[PDB]
Amino acid sequence: SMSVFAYESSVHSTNVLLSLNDQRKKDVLCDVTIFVEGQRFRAHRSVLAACSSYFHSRIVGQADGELNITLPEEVTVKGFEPLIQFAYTAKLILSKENVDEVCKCVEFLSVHNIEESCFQFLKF
Amino acid sequence: SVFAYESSVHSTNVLLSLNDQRKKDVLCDVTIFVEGQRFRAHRSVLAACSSYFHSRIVGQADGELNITLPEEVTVKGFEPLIQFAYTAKLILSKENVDEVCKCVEFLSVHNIEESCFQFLKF
Repeated sequence: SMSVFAYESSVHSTNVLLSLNDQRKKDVLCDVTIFVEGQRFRAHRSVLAACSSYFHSRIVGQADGELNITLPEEVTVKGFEPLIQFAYTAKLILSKENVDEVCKCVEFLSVHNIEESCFQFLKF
Repeated sequence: SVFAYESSVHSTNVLLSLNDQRKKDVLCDVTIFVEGQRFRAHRSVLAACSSYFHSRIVGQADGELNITLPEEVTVKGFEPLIQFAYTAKLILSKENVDEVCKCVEFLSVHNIEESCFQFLKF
């Protein structure tokens, strides 16, 4: 019973994610370092938790300062890098060289599994 | 690119999760005091959305950050904007329109002309 005028922006969530990706790439305002085959990746724990049940479990209730997470040897840079890029851009690209590793990393880090999707194109 | 997937919902889903964290006060890293009332957020999101906050966030220490907004900023005007930041929806009302318009200017590079919404007061 109060008059209201509401705006829903179709660009805002995309624009926030673009800004979070720029922070990640330029290593500013991030708060977690992920070690993958010993190589350093920077991210925001809030975004990793939103995007991966594996990371969420390693992030709940941790200390307030910089956090370090080491992923085990099952996770390669080849399979992980396309996925952190999907988390921050909404776009996932798989190459002939990395498709197997990425599929393995999706299953390892998330509740999803893309093997059966990729399998549908095996014959043509 | 043997396979390429583009998700039209992913950015919305990440923002939904950030909003849930904000409201439940988990995985946040900045407190904002507005008329003394406590709000929680992620400095990364505030810096992405507000030039005022960005200037008060970059280069600060890694631990918890605390920002006190001055008396110019009212809860009435600020709360609809933090809600827009975290949800992409801005609700203007008869009661809040002038204050929200003032806080937009105060906090960001944008402007909303209050004169264009005075019909909310009819």
